[PDB]
Amino acid sequence: ATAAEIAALPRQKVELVDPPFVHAHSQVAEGGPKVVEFTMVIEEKKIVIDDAGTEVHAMAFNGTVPGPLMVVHQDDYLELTLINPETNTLMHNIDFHAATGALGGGGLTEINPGEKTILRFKATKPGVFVYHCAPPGMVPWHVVSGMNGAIMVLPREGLHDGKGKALTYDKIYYVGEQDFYVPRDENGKYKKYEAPGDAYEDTVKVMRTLTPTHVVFNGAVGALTGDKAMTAAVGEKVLIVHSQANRDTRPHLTGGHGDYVWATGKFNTPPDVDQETWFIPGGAAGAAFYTFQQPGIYAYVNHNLIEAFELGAAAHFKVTGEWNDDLMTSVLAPSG
Amino acid sequence: ATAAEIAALPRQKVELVDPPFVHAHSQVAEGGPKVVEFTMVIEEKKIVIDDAGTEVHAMAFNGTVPGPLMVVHQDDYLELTLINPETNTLMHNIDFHAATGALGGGGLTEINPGEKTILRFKATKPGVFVYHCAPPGMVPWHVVSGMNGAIMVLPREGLHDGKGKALTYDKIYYVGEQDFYVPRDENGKYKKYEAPGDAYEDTVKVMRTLTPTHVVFNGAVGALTGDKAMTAAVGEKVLIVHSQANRDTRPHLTGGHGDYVWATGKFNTPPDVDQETWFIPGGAAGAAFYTFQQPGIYAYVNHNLIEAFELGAAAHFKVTGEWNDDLMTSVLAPSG
Amino acid sequence: ATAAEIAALPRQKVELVDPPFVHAHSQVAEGGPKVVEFTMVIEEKKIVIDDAGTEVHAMAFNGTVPGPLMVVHQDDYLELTLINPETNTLMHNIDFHAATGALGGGGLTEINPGEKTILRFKATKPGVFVYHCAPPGMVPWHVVSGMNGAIMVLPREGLHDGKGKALTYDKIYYVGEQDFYVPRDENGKYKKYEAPGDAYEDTVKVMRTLTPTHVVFNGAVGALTGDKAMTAAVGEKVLIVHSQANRDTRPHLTGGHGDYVWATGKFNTPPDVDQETWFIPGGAAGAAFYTFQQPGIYAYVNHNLIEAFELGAAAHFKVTGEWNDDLMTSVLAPSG
Ligand SMILES: O=N[O-]
Ligand SMILES: O=N[O-]
Ligand SMILES: O=N[O-]
Ligand SMILES: [Cu+2]
Ligand SMILES: [Cu+2]
Ligand SMILES: [Cu+2]
Ligand SMILES: [Cu+2]
Ligand SMILES: [Cu+2]
Ligand SMILES: [Cu+2]
Repeated sequence: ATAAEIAALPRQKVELVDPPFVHAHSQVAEGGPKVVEFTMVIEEKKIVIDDAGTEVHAMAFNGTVPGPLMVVHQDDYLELTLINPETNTLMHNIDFHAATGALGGGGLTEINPGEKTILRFKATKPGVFVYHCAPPGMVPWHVVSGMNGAIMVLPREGLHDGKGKALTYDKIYYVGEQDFYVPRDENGKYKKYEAPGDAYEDTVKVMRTLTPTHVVFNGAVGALTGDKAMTAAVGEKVLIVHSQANRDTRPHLTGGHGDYVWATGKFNTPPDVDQETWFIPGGAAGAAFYTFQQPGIYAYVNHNLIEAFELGAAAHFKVTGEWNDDLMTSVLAPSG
Repeated sequence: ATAAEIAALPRQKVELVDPPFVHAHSQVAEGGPKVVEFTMVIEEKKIVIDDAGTEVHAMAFNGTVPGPLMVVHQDDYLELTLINPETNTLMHNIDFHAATGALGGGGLTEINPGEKTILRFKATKPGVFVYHCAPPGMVPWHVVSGMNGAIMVLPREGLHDGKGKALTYDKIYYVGEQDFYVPRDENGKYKKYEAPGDAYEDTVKVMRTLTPTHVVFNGAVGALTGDKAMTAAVGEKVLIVHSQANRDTRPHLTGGHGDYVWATGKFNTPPDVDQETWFIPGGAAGAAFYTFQQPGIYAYVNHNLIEAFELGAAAHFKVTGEWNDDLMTSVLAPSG
Repeated sequence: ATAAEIAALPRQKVELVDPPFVHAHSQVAEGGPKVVEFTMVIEEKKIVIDDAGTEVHAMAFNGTVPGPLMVVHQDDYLELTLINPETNTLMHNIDFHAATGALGGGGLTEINPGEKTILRFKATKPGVFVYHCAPPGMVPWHVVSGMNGAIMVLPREGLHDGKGKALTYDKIYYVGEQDFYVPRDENGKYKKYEAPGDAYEDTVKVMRTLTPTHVVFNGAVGALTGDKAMTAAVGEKVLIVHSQANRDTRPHLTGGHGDYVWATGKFNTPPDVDQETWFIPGGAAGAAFYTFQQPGIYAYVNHNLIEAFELGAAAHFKVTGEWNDDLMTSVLAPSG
């Protein structure tokens, strides 16, 4: 496409929503290629990641950890206006794994506090992809401070299984998983810092142990539980997009399965089926499609159970509906 | 199927055998759907896991680590009678990744010492699946204390390759891999405790380092070596089921390959082929099919070689038969 | 084939080249099966792996870490003459994951300093496979001292995508990833030794932490960056072979993708497509095919960014050519 052809394409401004929710979209593309516009303001902010009150100086796209999920269709152009407010103290940029060229856009979006930039790229490949900040010389520090999210490039014909059958979800959730490396004092208590830079040296030492102190979903231990638990109903089809920009994860839906899982997150790669626990390598996004068949509470975890239950990588689903005794039944309840 | 139809299905009791061996079964289903009955008694007991007398208070399904492999066919029902003797001290339950609903059966099988329960679930998805204990609030502790195993849900038509050609094995082995986190005193000596609970705090601390003190097959260093090596003969087809309920592993048959490997453990997902080293994520089981071509000793390991040779994740196969010089030959033996 | 028949096959002597380059070869087999000859001298030597002058007592095949890539075609025979100089201090051998029998050849190639051996095996399976030293009792120590490499067994008809379309690369690079475990003194300073054996005890202690002190490409931090960056031009098809003999890795081409990725490293297993970040388990090799579309610098990393940017797992590609504004463009460059 020439500049003239691209300038002639229709444009659509999209309002982002906070994870785990996803902004309104159409699974099957409506019309021809478009330039989909998004705007995100970067916020360096203090966030609490656990019930004890542990703090992290987060570097957050759109003010959240993970950054929001942007949705477009194959061959659409994603045009992101990225803003680094003067209240911030560090330079930031953005690397879209979905993009081609200049370190994913990273080489063209380096903005200092008080600057903004507009990057446009063609979403040539379908799938879910990670996006993350990556300032030369300070790459992992920004990523493990929460500066990452994901986008979904849907095929123009919507999702299909490995054999051509269409797969239409009723709802979609985006679960961003984050590994945090929080310094501790001699009492084993987590430390607090006045400014983000003050935490750098202590944090890098923890990062080098390759052992996170917290592994969480949606930015905090228990963030997707209670009134914030995800929801579904028996018979409902749910797509769960999951990303980890720096470290491996192994998603599992307790009491369920991944009926179709694009473990690599790429739609042209046939999905695995009937999965118990799938694997998403650090630096990637994956997606699982499931039709709930049983009501009740489900846990959704990173299946290194220590990471799930001790470090924080566990969410819940509340599912409404009728119990199916054919699928499962207590023949004899716990008794003497 | 209707209520009467399920109640009318034949019921069959099966005697279990301890890993790495597998109970009597047919690869191709015999007759229509059946309710296959198994019984397992939970045993809390101290076991020695290395050559230094290191102890672990194991929580063992059927008295073994891993728990035994249960085999059924797709759409059969698995009806487990689970017993928790009054001599035990903790509440236990069971979560079948192969099942649908109630946290895999966990929400319906919580039994205190002195209680038993009977759970039935329809094995709707074909493949090998992990099962493990999962008491709310203490999930990883029970799992990393050895309370996990696996089941195999064979397709009613038996196994097939990607082209639909039948794959029939001569023998099957089940290798359960267990990551242990044993506390040490300040002098580096592994600690011993009177009761399981006494070790809880110390153990969780080691678990949080995400660094196991031991990684073993069949419950101990060297359990599947020497006089306990698994066996085969040239020309024999062997299925090796491998599980890891809490942590990633990467199986490798030294001197062989995985001709067909259902790396995700699910039979409707086409098997990878000609594999050197496959990957099984924590929280899942995988299965490899190999036809032996050379006699001699083989090592079967988790290919992070430190885990295999320093931590304990190494087994052996002793294979009989004639050597094939076409496949391999020493043209010039070691000489000065 | 009989001994006589093999004896009558044509023989071709190959001259090996140091990584990341690969020796001359033809993608499509030239003629019928042949006995491809390779010779490698083992060199125990000191290598400096970081800018702090940190030393490792390398055990290097052909004098490099990783050892060089050997290329043959399916059903050719690979005949390796392995030499252990009298100047070396340890026994060494070689295990080809591509081979069948005698522990991959390890049991037939144990050579003391001053000895040599000749091993021949039939390359029956197509793909990239790891090869590494494995002396009984000291297996991981030699592997994490850099004694590993890989070989590529090309289909006789060259590479093809999942549907049969031929995939022909213009260039090929071999990236060997190495996890190193360097002991430190009380002040956190890396220790130096005057003999491989002297560091054994101290190194095993670090190895047991399963936490490498360094993770590098081609033997050292920066080995494949700056001036030693790999090169290509817009429009060129490049195959990147990557191996890790002991620990998992997750390759990512920053600003690009893996158009076709044989993540398991095996050619009869259809490749995944449109990959952002792929996964290679320790003990295996993988291969990605990509056609460059944008010029500029590309980072190629292990996407656990701490491993890439703190521990050393990062390489560069320098690509020439014209920028494509359709694929990506800076609508508004960084500005106030
Ligand atoms: O899904 N927790 O075992
Ligand atoms: O399978 N040992 O490298
Ligand atoms: O691919 N570097 O984030
Ligand atoms: Cu940033
Ligand atoms: Cu990246
Ligand atoms: Cu239990
Ligand atoms: Cu589970
Ligand atoms: Cu060696
Ligand atoms: Cu090996």
